[PDB]
Amino acid sequence: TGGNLPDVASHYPVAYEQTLDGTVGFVIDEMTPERATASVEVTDTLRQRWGLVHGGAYCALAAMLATEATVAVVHEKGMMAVGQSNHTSFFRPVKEGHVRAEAVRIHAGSTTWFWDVSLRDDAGRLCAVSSMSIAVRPRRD
Amino acid sequence: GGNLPDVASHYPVAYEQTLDGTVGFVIDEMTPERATASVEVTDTLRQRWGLVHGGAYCALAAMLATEATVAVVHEKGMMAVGQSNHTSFFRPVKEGHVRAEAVRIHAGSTTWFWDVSLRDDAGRLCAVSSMSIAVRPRRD
Amino acid sequence: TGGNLPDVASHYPVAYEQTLDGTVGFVIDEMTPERATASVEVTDTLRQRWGLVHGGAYCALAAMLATEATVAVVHEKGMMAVGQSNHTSFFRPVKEGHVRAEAVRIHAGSTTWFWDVSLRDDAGRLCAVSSMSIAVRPRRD
Amino acid sequence: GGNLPDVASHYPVAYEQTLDGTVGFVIDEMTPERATASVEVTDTLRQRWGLVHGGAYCALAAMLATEATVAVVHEKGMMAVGQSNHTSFFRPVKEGHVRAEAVRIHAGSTTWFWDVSLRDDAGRLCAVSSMSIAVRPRRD
Ligand SMILES: CC(C)(COP(=O)(O)OP(=O)(O)OC[C@H]1O[C@@H](n2cnc3c(N)ncnc32)[C@H](O)[C@@H]1OP(=O)(O)O)[C@@H](O)C(=O)NCCC(=O)NCCSCC(=O)c1ccc(O)cc1
Ligand SMILES: CC(C)(COP(=O)(O)OP(=O)(O)OC[C@H]1O[C@@H](n2cnc3c(N)ncnc32)[C@H](O)[C@@H]1OP(=O)(O)O)[C@@H](O)C(=O)NCCC(=O)NCCSCC(=O)c1ccc(O)cc1
Ligand SMILES: CC(C)(COP(=O)(O)OP(=O)(O)OC[C@H]1O[C@@H](n2cnc3c(N)ncnc32)[C@H](O)[C@@H]1OP(=O)(O)O)[C@@H](O)C(=O)NCCC(=O)NCCSCC(=O)c1ccc(O)cc1
Ligand SMILES: CC(C)(COP(=O)(O)OP(=O)(O)OC[C@H]1O[C@@H](n2cnc3c(N)ncnc32)[C@H](O)[C@@H]1OP(=O)(O)O)[C@@H](O)C(=O)NCCC(=O)NCCSCC(=O)c1ccc(O)cc1
Repeated sequence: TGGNLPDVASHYPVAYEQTLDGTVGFVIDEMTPERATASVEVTDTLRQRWGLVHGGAYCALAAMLATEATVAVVHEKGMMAVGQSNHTSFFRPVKEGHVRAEAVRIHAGSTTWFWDVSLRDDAGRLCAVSSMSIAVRPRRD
Repeated sequence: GGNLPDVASHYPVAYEQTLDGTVGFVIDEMTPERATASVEVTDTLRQRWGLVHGGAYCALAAMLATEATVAVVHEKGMMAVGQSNHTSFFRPVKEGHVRAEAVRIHAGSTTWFWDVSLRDDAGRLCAVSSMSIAVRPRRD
Repeated sequence: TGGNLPDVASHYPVAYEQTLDGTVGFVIDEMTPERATASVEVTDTLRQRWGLVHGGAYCALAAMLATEATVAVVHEKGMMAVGQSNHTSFFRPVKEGHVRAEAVRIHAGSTTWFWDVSLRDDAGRLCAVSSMSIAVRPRRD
Repeated sequence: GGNLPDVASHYPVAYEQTLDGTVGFVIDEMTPERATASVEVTDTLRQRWGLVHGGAYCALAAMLATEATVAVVHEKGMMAVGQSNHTSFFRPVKEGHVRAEAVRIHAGSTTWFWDVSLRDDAGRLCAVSSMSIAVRPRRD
């Protein structure tokens, strides 16, 4: 699968290379039911005009990583998972190198899963944290 | 260039190469208390399941709120940056546009706070995103 | 009903005057399905040791007001409503007088309702805002 | 008096009369990077349905995070106050205790950020509450 997203269905409405994710280059490294990690190389496509990594990039990386780590478990159970809320706090700017994300599952309820995502730069500093609440619902189709 | 506020003579990254230029955000109106922006939905704004990406609502809110604060404080020697964002997703968007309206609710000496509503073509509320914006002295 | 909370059941596990709400003195003024208002007189019981209204008081008032405004609609439909998340931002301290809250319903989904609560002082200044997400689930008993 | 940090000679409100003294919060450990507190559940901490009040988790997180920051910055001429709190409720608590553990995750010059886990007697995670704490020069 492109970007290493979990391969859980035969076809997807939008190919990975055309999505926001494939455009900026998000890649999943490890993925388990309780923990997943992903990273992205910073290029201008991830920056805003003042030269820092965009606020939206940290949110998008957290959202994809936490939701897909959820999809990877629940999809075969006949469920979908979508992001329901995201709370992100920005501690230090990233200007270049990579952003690495580590998502840790802190609650798995029957309707809601909750993941804490830490976003670090190449020196290992904590630049942002992003909490994701993921809704889990029976598939429609 | 997106109609972002033109406050400086040079910018490190050109608008068309930024995340904002890549997905196509454009500012429509901008005043100190209220700003609006919009974007057409294309695959670049979607995730693999075909819905507008969670990141895209957050990106829009953050650019709009922060640049609407830049518009006011830059000429005063201040920089403005997003410090936190809280986004809640009520209804997905599949196609058409996403239209954002940011309303300034607090303007403190060190922090401004904006509420950003994000609506689809039918005018339905699809997400809200609160942005807290830190305002600090420019570093020379 | 004590504090003017919606009267939706014959008996409640804890009487109003013994609850956190009745202890600090929260009172509901208006209540509709899309809008509710409440207030509280500030006394030391609502303050922290440095003399300001406690952070917890703004959250508690928002949580009670948004959840009960939800209970008032859904209870007779056989549902319960509980607070699922709360995000509060504090703009200006309140030292005395009253805190008045106005909750406005911004989304009513089939599993989740979302209320924005503004908290003002007696001069009408906006001192805090508190977003409440309320989960709505079938009753257990 | 709750074991709060004793940083000043006089406090405007005595601990037993504060919201914190009224519901019974007590600090157990406090270091610059980590603090713990607990409270017994009584009706005063509950809402009318018999569950611990949403406000009670938020109150606990906010007092603990802020006072753990006071402990460090007060002697440096700074005051600390809660600037935002985000609390998510995973499982209700009906009786027993609520035990809070606050871990400092960022300590910036103007903002500190703490994550506070709130657990019941069985040690289950019932809520988490992130606290952002503004740190500013004391006003004389
Ligand atoms: C928000 C805040 C300024 C608060 O500061 P703090 O908690 O007191 O932390 P502190 O001030 O100790 O600084 C930590 C790092 O902040 C940076 N910083 C702090 N103050 C300043 C300043 N006055 N000038 C420049 N950098 C600063 C600096 O990198 C610092 O490290 P150091 O160089 O001092 O070692 C700091 O945490 C921070 O800079 N966070 C990152 C903000 C960020 O990166 N947000 C996302 C990007 S801007 C939002 C956005 O998406 C956008 C999009 C499009 C668009 O067109 C415009 C904006
Ligand atoms: C979260 C929730 C499911 C909760 O539902 P609710 O608050 O109870 O609202 P309700 O169920 O009344 O539904 C409102 C709308 O949600 C949709 N919805 C609700 N349940 C379902 C379901 N089981 N299946 C499909 N759609 C549903 C539906 O569109 C509905 O409108 P209608 O067609 O029923 O009129 C609904 O609010 C919602 O869908 N919010 C939008 C979720 C969203 O779009 N999040 C962001 C995108 S997914 C996160 C992400 O960024 C990501 C990125 C990359 C990647 O690879 C994976 C994910
Ligand atoms: C957080 C912040 C300091 C950020 O400031 P800002 O966004 O730049 O706004 P600005 O600085 O323009 O000031 C607005 C108001 O803030 C207050 N303020 C701001 N800076 C200061 C300062 N250095 N010293 C004293 N007051 C200040 C002041 O009242 C101001 O109005 P004015 O007198 O200047 O007209 C300001 O918004 C604020 O004070 N918010 C209220 C904080 C609050 O009330 N939080 C809850 C109480 S403390 C958290 C807690 O629950 C706790 C519980 C138990 C316990 O034992 C300890 C703590
Ligand atoms: C929000 C939610 C219902 C979502 O469920 P989820 O994330 O899918 O988790 P799941 O459904 O797996 O359930 C976990 C636990 O929640 C409880 N729960 C879930 N569904 C139900 C239900 N339909 N009925 C009763 N309890 C339920 C149950 O305790 C469960 O454990 P178990 O007994 O099933 O092992 C669950 O996370 C939860 O209950 N969180 C706690 C809610 C809470 O305690 N909020 C604060 C208090 S209510 C807000 C308030 O402050 C207020 C104040 C004054 C006032 O007058 C009114 C309200």
